[PDB]
Amino acid sequence: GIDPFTGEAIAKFNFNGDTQVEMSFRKGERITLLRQVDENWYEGRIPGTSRQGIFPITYVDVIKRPL
Repeated sequence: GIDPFTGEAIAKFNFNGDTQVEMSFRKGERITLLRQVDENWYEGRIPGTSRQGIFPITYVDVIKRPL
């Protein structure tokens, strides 16, 4: 995201979020990484949209980690 403390990732694969906290996306989307919340999950959002939530790290190519 524009805040340099946030990170950036590109989705490698489609991700369907099954629960209300998850954020679905398709392969190729750019995602702002807000925080790595455990060994397998990020919290993130897609700027320009209201889309926000958690997703698994295995679905994205992390370009820049949050600070």
